Amino acid sequence: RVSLNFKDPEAVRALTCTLLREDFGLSIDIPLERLIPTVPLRLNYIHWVEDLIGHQDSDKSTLRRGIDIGTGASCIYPLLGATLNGWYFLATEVDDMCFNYAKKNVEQNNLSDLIKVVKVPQKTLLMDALKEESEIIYDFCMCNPPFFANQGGITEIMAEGGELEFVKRIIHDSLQLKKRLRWYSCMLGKKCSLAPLKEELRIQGVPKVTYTEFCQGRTMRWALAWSFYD
Ligand SMILES: Nc1ncnc2c1ncn2[C@@H]1O[C@H](CSCC[C@H](N)C(=O)O)[C@@H](O)[C@H]1O
Repeated sequence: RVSLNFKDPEAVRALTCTLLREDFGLSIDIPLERLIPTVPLRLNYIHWVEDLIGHQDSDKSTLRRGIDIGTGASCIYPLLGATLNGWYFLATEVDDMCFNYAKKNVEQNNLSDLIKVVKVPQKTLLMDALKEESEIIYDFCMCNPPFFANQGGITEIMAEGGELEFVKRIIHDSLQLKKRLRWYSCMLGKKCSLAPLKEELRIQGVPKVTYTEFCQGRTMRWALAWSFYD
């Protein structure tokens, strides 16, 4: 009964869920109403974060702490980061369906000690999520941003371009938080998003700026990361 045509979301969901069970021992339940993550592309981003935050010798090994902005119903970045690397995550969500599924997915995989799923107000991002945080420095923030039109026949094109305004909000919050987080990062869907974002960091005098390209056959993605550390 499960479709063999990989253009059908039922086949993409079955493949994601099977891959996670077989390769990572992670059993997840996700709705067809929400974005279905593709594991290879999610892994590329986790590995890029490993490289950014640096390697530790046994004597200097610590618990790494990260924030996932918009964790989705799958809670895919925290589930992978926690399972593969033992990383701690603060995983945020504004969507109620996504929040319930993410919380349930963390519980069914007994990862509540490493992943804290939180429902945040729609107007909030990083600043509010870290309300009066003065005990720890987070190693990273990561984000697969939503496609909001403004926040018609060209609604899709408009929604895709809404990625730029969402990343600009992460940049805005980073200018206030600064060294509270070591690396700020975001995944980009369009190559044309990179140039205006790099320029916005340059004019704001952000000392460290880096970027990469993730490729999974047909699908091409970019990621941008920045830091206030010298
Ligand atoms: N301000 C905000 N804070 C937290 N989550 C937000 C948000 N605005 C939107 N979101 C959520 O961000 C998500 C973007 S889709 C990315 C889902 C997941 N990280 C993946 O890679 O598959 C959506 O689930 C949306 O509800």
